[PDB]
Amino acid sequence: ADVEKHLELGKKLLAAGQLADALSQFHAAVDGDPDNYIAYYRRATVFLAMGKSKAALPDLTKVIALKMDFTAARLQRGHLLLKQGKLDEAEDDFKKVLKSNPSEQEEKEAESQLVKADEMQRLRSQALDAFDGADYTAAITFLDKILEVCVWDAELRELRAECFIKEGEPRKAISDLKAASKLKSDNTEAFYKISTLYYQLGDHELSLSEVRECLKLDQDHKRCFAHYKQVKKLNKLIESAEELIRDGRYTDATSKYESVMKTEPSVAEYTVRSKERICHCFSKDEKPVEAIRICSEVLQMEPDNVNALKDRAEAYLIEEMYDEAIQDYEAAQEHNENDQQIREGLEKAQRLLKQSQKR
Repeated sequence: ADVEKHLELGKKLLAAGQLADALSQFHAAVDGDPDNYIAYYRRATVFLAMGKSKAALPDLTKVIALKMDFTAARLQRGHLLLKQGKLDEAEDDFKKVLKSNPSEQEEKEAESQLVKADEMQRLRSQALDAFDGADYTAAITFLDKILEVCVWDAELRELRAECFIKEGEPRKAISDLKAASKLKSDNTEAFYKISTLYYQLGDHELSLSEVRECLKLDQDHKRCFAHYKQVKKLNKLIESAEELIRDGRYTDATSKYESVMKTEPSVAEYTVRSKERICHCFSKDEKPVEAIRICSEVLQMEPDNVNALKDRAEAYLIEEMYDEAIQDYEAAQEHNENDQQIREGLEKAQRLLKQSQKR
């Protein structure tokens, strides 16, 4: 009777669009009578209207537990399961809807959802099959299709991410893993994986804070911890080096980047990036011979590295090799038409050249 009054009010409030207030009434009704099946149903239609399926599901399955013939609630759960990619359980729900005297509308909705589930069910086999056969591009194709419908399927999301890492597309993989993490709570393994991918990418900082998220969920995570110790060190070293170059302490910065390559010799990006900064160090410390040797090395690997070009240029000028200095500025300027810093140096190199040419 208090329950009934709460139920009635909630219906009015729901009809009027006052969702939170409707929710409150249906909560009160459920609390007033924990066995009443419609109370849980009413509350679930409110969560559904808000679009909070995480909250709706337990109430939907409660209703079904209490009232197995309650076709409307089972139809709704079937929808959520299909979206979650729980294909077997979805089909099971839709199929049982068909056999519990559905209204005409419910019958059409369930038949429509059984056609689609069966498509997904077929596509899932093709996706898993292509993956087991190490055909990662075929797999993505199928997963693309599946994930359009099964949008809250965390594991197929992660499987597509695996495809992307294998396909040499780590940034795409990070993105799928991030999306997946928003759908699942147990995220430790995904956070670990993204932190790793950042690491291999050279993004030491994001790698570090990403591994911190892992340790925040589980402090004892052995793999996450072992990697934390590695990035933490590798990251402090780079932070120290950049701090040293800020204060003009070039030989200590060189020394610092030397140990940066020591502590991570496998991942190419850390030597290449370290060499670039060392190239910068020798240049700014006005030590031209060494500057041109290693700025050249960097440039062997990265012919378009603007910083290396500018720094080698600056080193050529000490050596009074004006022709080589301008040629390096021109290469840098080629893709950086508007960069004021390149212009200044090129025009400087040209003034110095003229000076020497005066008679």
